Amino acid sequence: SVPSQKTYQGSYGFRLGFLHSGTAKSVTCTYSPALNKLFCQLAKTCPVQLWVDSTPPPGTRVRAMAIYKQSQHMTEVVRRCPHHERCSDSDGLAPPQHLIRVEGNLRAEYLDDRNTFRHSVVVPHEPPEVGSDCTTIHYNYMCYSSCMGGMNRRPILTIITLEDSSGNLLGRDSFEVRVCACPGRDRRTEEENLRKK
Ligand SMILES: [Zn+2]
Repeated sequence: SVPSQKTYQGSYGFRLGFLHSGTAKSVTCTYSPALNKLFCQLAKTCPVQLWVDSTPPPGTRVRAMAIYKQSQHMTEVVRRCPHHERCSDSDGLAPPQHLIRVEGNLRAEYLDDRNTFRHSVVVPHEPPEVGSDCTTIHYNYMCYSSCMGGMNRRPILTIITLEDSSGNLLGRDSFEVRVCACPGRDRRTEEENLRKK
């Protein structure tokens, strides 16, 4: 009833990486290592790097799923709010209820789990291109953390799982996400709150 969030590099040394985008007021996506928390604007590109020590087999996939971070909300499916699920902003592939989309990957598949009702988006894992040391998935988050009737100010985590062709676990990593109007200011504020604490 609750997806695991335990970090697990597995046999391939799987882990995420994030760009260093800074905290200017204009920044649209920024990652705080101190908080393990991505701050992003609504529906903007969030680059998430996938790092491995060795190449996983053909047919490996990479799944993203959101859960509520607070234990008392963890059994509730994270979904878009009653406004955004009805705003007809379909990309033609993502169901309108799904918070997390993958940008620019026609092989993305969106799952409504028939048992847990949780949403996820999964893409094939690809080896890095020539001259690159990792691959990158571009995610979009389609509601604000503050959306009433949806996340409703509750923090979420994104869990990224590396899976084999059957969906079995090969690796797992995760990060908190805040979807907000001013990620740069919010990252600065939360890092300051962490330093003061
Ligand atoms: Zn919303």
